[PDB]
Amino acid sequence: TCSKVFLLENEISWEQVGEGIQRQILGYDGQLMLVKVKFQKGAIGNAHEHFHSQSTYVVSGVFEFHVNGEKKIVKAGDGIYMEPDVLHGCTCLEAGILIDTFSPMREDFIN
Amino acid sequence: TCSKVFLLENEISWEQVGEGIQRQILGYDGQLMLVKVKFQKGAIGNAHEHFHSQSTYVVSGVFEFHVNGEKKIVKAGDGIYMEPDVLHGCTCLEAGILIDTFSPMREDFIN
Ligand SMILES: [Zn+2]
Ligand SMILES: [Zn+2]
Ligand SMILES: [Zn+2]
Repeated sequence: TCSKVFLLENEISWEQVGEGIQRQILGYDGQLMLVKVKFQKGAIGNAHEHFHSQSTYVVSGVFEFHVNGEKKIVKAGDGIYMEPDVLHGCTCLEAGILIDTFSPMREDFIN
Repeated sequence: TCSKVFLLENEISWEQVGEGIQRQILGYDGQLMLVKVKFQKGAIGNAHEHFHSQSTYVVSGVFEFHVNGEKKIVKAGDGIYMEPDVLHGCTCLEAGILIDTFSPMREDFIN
C-alpha cells in the first residue's frame, strides 16, 4: 500500500473529481497521502467531514476556504489546517491548484 | 500541538534552513506536517534519513532528487515519495519551491 518513488505529472492519470475539479493522487503510503487538485474558476469543493487530519497548500489561484464555519480567502503560498472531523470546503475564486495532504491515507481515493 | 486554521504567507515567519534554503512551517498537528521550502539555484538539500514518512510536491523550479540512490530530475507538478528511513536529498537545478509533507510531525522543526 504505497506509490512509486517518483510520481511524474505526465505519467499519472488525472481523475475527474467533479464539475471543474480534476486530481492526481501522488506520493502516499498508509499514513500519508498527497493529492494534487486542479480547480476551475467557480468549481466548488463540497463541504465534507473526515477523521483524517488534513493540511492543504494553495499552489496557485484564489480560494474561499471555510473551516468550522470560519471563512477566509486564501491565495498562493497560504496553507490551511483541518483538524480531524471538522467540516471544511472551498470555492475557487480564480482557477488554480491545491495540494491536499492527509493522515492517514484516504483509502477511498485509491479504492 | 497544532497550528492555526489559516496559515498565510505574509503572517508566517521564514526560517533560514541553510545556504539558499528558506522555509515556512504551515499547517500541522502531531500526525501531519506540511512545510514550504524555497530553494535558490544550486541550493543542496543535504541527504538525511528519518523514520517519518514523507511526500513532497514540486511547486516550481527543477530539482534532482535522489532516493535510495535512485536519481531523477523532477519539475513542477511532480511528486516524490520517501518511505520511512530511506536516504533522500535533492539539488536545486532551477530556483523553486518544494512542499515537504510528513507523517508523523517533524518535532525538530517546531522545537
Ligand atoms: Zn499516523
Ligand atoms: Zn477534506
Ligand atoms: Zn526528508
